[PDB]
Amino acid sequence: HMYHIDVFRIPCHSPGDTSGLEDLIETGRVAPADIVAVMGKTEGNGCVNDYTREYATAMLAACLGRHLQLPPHEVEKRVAFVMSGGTEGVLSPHHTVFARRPAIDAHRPAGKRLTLGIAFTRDFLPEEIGRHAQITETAGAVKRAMRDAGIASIDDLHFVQVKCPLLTPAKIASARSRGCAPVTTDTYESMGYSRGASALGIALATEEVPSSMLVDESVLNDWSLSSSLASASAGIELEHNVVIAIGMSEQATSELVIAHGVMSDAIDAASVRRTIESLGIRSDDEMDRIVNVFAKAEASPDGVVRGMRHTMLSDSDINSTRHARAVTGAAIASVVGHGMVYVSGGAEHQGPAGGGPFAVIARA
Amino acid sequence: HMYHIDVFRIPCHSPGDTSGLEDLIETGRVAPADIVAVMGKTEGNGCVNDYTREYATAMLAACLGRHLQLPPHEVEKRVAFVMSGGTEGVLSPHHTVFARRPAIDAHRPAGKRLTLGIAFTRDFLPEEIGRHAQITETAGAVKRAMRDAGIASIDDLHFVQVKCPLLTPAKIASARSRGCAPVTTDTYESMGYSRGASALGIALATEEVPSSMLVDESVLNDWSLSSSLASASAGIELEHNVVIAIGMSEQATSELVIAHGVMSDAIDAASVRRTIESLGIRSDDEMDRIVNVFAKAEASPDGVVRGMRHTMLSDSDINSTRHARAVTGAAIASVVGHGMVYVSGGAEHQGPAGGGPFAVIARA
Amino acid sequence: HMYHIDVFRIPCHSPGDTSGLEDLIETGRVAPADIVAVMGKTEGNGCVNDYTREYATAMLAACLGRHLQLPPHEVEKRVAFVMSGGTEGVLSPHHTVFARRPAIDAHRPAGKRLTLGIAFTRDFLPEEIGRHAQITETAGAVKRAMRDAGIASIDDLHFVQVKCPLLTPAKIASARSRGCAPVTTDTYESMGYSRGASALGIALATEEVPSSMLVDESVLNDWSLSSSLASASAGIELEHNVVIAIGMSEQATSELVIAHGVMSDAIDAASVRRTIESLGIRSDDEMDRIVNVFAKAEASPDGVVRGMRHTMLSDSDINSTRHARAVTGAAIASVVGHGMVYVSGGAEHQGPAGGGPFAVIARA
Amino acid sequence: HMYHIDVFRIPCHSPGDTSGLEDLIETGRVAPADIVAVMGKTEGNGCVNDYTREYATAMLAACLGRHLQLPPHEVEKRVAFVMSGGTEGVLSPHHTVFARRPAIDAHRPAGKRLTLGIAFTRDFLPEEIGRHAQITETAGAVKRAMRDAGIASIDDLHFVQVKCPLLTPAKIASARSRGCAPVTTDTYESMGYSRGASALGIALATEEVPSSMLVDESVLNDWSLSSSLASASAGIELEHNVVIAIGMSEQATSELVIAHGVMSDAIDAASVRRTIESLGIRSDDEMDRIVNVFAKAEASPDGVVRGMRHTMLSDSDINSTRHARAVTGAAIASVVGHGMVYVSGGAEHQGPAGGGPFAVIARA
Ligand SMILES: [Mg+2]
Ligand SMILES: [Mg+2]
Ligand SMILES: [Mg+2]
Ligand SMILES: [Mg+2]
Repeated sequence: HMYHIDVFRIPCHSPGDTSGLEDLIETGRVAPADIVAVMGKTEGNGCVNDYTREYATAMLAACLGRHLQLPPHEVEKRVAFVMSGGTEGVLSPHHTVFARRPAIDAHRPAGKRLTLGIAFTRDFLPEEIGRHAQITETAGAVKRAMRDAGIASIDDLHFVQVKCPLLTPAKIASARSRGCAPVTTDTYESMGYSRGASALGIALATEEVPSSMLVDESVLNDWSLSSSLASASAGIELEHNVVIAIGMSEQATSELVIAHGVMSDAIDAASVRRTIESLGIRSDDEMDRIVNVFAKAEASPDGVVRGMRHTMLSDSDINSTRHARAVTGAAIASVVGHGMVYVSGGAEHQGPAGGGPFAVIARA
Repeated sequence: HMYHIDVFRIPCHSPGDTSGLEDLIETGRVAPADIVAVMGKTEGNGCVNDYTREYATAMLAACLGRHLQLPPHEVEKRVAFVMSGGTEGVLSPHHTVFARRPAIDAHRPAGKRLTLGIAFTRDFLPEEIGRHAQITETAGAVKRAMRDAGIASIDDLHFVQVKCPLLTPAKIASARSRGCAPVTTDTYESMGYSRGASALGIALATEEVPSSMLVDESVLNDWSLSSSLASASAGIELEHNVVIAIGMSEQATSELVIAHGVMSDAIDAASVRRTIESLGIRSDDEMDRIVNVFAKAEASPDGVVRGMRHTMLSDSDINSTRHARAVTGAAIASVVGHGMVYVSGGAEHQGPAGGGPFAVIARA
Repeated sequence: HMYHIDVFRIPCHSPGDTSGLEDLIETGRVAPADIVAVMGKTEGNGCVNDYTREYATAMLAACLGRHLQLPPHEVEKRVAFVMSGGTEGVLSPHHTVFARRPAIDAHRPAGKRLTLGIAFTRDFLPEEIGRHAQITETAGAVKRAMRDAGIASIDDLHFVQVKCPLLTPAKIASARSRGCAPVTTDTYESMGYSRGASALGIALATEEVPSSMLVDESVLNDWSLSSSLASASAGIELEHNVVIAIGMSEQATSELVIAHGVMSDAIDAASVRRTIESLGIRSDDEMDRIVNVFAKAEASPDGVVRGMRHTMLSDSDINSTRHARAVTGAAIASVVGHGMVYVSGGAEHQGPAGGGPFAVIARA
Repeated sequence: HMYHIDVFRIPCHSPGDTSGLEDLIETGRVAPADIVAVMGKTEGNGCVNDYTREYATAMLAACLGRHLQLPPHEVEKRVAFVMSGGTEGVLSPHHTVFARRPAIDAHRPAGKRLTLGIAFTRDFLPEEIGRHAQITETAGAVKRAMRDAGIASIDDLHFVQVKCPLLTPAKIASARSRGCAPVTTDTYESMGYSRGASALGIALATEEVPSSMLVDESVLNDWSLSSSLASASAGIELEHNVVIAIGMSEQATSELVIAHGVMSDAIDAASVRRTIESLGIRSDDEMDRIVNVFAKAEASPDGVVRGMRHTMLSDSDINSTRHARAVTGAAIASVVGHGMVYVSGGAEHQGPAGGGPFAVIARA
């Protein structure tokens, strides 16, 4: 488990656009067989009926499938695809492509460097979403991803991305047909339950929350339970959980590092600046050292931001995660200089209530 | 309890428009002091952040307050205001004004005529919404309204309209502060719980459902529990339930009658036609005998309509009640010839699952 | 130009679902090489940022590309793909697959039978959308499609479907870079201009409107100019026009016929019934003879439906075409018994203002 | 023209909430008769069908009408009501109340202080919206407001707020009935034309743009024409323009000052910080000296922000002004510490294209 990790941020002109990926392959900057993960922001609504996520995955998988002579559905078992919908405000649609090669023999860099690992859970029954089985299967996968990454301790883990399912009327009906009530009958609400249970699974694996407290009733109820490393995104496009663990290793030769922090609320640009500063990026001209920023955002569940009422949870036209992405995307863009950053909404049990974890990948 | 009921359908050019009501008063067609209820369709989204409902009520109450020399808030205790938001598709914003006078001392033939009565519940605590207290307080109010209407038996009851509250983040927080979790933390979902509990309250009062089955867990879970007379509408503009009971009486002298039926699903125009036909209205040129139609509509919770998948419960841009109003508004309009009809979304425990009750008021 | 046409309506569980098409191929009901057109309803918003249309096309093209050993982009030059987004209310997502074979030698059926032909225009410059070039290139394509169909006269033409482009900010900027103002700077409005110019192109080819009147200024301004056969759908997924001409021929051996009519407004179910009746379908049990219904719907541009104000053109949350599809989908569903029908919004110069053309394909 | 201006920022729990205003009156902090303007942020969609703006005005006017013994409609001729809808992201609904008294007869130091003046135009015909008449009538009103404010020169003018009308289907039909086509047939687009023409009117009055260039065709086409002081907001609730001119005067005794600047784009928090700094506010604990911030925001019409594509003008679910308010609200909140600030969307001819003017009122 000694690797060289490459990370590329590539613009997308639309959800099905693979021209940027093709360019990386054609110019020899990446080998198709080395790609281990793709984290995307796609311009659908990021909620239940967002098929831009599935479409992006389909086109990426087809693209790599051609180069590898594999069917797309096989590529999806090989590569961790995490498509986060919703690019509101200044958020600019893009992919972050992660490639993994054996570590360079020429030993060795001056400190720890970027490493990455992936894992998958089994498919979940509808009645398991938002509940114990999702928590525990996720925890297992997180540990597997950490091992796959060669991450020696929790101190060297900086970001855990999870893609998770949601409920549809068909799945709700299937659940009821077996005499099992699902966690909710509202499809939008189901996304929060899925994200939350997945995030608690991360907290379990990382020992940030003791196992004793992770009863079904705690999901979306107990705000004090969280992982400071967790980034969960729900979608209609899958029935299982996909896990990407990102961290640092002595054995890695990557020309990249990662640092993480937590935004105390949706407008906490100060925390983002502090983390960027910690990576030695201390002027606006040094911002180009950042490969990407990955952040969680949410509508504060108490209905207020720094003492002032917000409307994000009472707005029946625009769902709360859409508002939250718009806000945090803008806050982060005001720091780094543009909106081509990964911002994902719904931060249930991810960082503080009303806040969320974030990570920054930068040139070493 | 011997009345003459007048019913007027008046167009609104916007939510605050009282010009039509003023015209009825100025031309002597109605006396302000005789008005007992107003049922409106207002052109907000009909969901959580729809303030067109409150605005319409405020302007109507101010209008009548001037004529009666009362403060608006006093008028609201005197008159049952039920503002149902959401006028999608061909739905045309309007008010239906109900006026009550002592029965007229003159000959009328054999045959029952339109009667109406109103009632109010106490304010509900946030934690009571969607639960036992809402069910039982509603049941009490329904019986009071029936008595107020002079409705002798359940057979002579044709429509029970209820306006009910919903949850906001502030109310959810208040509930939690007393150690009582609310029925849901999703503000949109709370509207369904409120409507559903209120409708079961109606079912209790009318003996359509036995009291034994009305446990909290049955709300939104047990589809087989319903009232065939119930029409419930949730709103941000009130903390209590408002009840209007509409029916028929031998002692009433109204030049109007009412009949009711049930739509088996959102496109069951056939049932609406059958009820209209039962009132002696057969041809298209006899449709002008209808004063108004009042109908409940909903997205079929099994996710299908007559065997075909629908998207109304998986659409994160347009909420299910907006879709349902559009559909049933169109179905009804295709029969009666226009969209100036009362169609209200979310028919939890109101008629069949996926369907809803409706009533027709017509010239005698 | 003597054909046998097969038409299949197949449900979709999501935009990328090709399982139904595969089933038709696997059971020998259709040969991949015989498929000439697919008309789909996909569950995106049907407006500017609907990528469900492109996704559906991509997956269908990939599916057929495998069977034909062709790249998907080649399949799109061979098969006319028309994906109409927006499945509001009871509208059920589906594809209608059209296959064409040489006429059966066993001559010959008792009257004219279903025939079909296709054509494509060149790509349009952004500044050509909504204008003369789009009108005239469309007219050319319509005549080519009619010839391809073996349609002898205009009397035997029953439906002309066109898929057309729209404007994005990038296209608007490109136009301005050449010193040419586009027809509009509003991306949503551009869809109506594209549909309208395309529809007038149809009217030109069919001689329903004289060429003298088709100046640029008439597009979206002169309501009296229209085609009673035209069905136009705009989308982000293409830069050219795709044309499908559907009609009747003596030379065709298809076990199918087509009839067309016009809805005078969005709730004119009566006209739909009349056309269905003309095909010998005269009871509810005979409705299963209908393969599909294809209809245009729109928000009445005068702001009223049968004398009553509507809100479809003043609603900033839900665009007018979404409302219109919900309404007409419901009206038609109330007749045929379900919502798995092709209903497309925005009927500029298509039938009467506020109305639209429709066609019914039924078993002979 | 020698005044003392008081400015109060008061939270609103809903659009009709006047409890905060009542509190200011009851505690003697403001006299009802001294109120000259109210600028509000209301939680409707801020677009065409937002009646929260009218509702807020109605309730404020009714509140003050009671204290002044005037009918509400008379209060609206006395007080400049500017209600800007749309409070997306962290934007917190509130009113800013402006009161004017004769200059206080006491010592104050050297240095200009806050002054304010108001004006109204005549009602506009639908066909005048977005055109010459709106431009020139606005210019007249701006000069009148400046005079009313006692603003000696353009150098002492810091903010010009204008409320302006929009088009509805009824108004479009009325225009066409007189043979005058309106500037657009899209109701949403009409808001931009109204704002733009109004802003150019401000530019005319302030000599930032020469009269020669202000032809009808320049509206929304020529991005190089703008006012750096203009803040225009369109609404359904009025048919005329309302003007508030805010500036500085030697003759004013207000315990307040104002400064203005321009955001180069929607995420230009740096410019906001610079202006705040110029008022002697440097640290986070000095931010409480700011009474309010008033800012214009818009979706960059070239479709990019700092070189990266944005989706705000291609999003058919969420209109561009909603996105823009969310973004700039967040950017500003990240500086001042909360979202209870006036942010208004659609900055056509207001500051740079993609940017907008802003002003800050702070304690002297
Ligand atoms: Mg959180
Ligand atoms: Mg029901
Ligand atoms: Mg038409
Ligand atoms: Mg600007």
